Amino acid sequence: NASKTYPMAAGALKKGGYVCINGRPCKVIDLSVSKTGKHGHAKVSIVATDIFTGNRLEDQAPSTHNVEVPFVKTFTYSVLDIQPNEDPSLPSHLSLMDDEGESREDLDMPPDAALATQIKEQFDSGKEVLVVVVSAMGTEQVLQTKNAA
Repeated sequence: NASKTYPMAAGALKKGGYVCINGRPCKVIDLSVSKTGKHGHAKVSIVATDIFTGNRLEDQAPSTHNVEVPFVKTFTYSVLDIQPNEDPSLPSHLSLMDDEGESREDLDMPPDAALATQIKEQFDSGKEVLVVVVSAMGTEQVLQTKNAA
């Protein structure tokens, strides 16, 4: 077993939900449904945003057709250090801590510009920075940031 999606009827999709298009894990941002066919058979039109790249994707499928929905995991870390890459122009390294006392250094900063500035600014200010790491389809990225009280 290495399977990272599950089956769902296209007609069961809602704005806000996850879907694979082009083998990419997406959140549905627009949903359109045609009336019927000749046998109650309707066509579903999906516009979804890639959760990692931010890219617009489009997909149509019959309502009875079973799309794949990605399993999405979410883990929250505290940031211990930010270290610049050896190559100044590449994304910075992150040193992170989970709630069990284990660090990990294997994750970098996100491709999101505005998100990577926000993390650097917050850390620099002396607040405890909490990054949210979302995983799906083998890819792991930082997608959110907040602080503790």
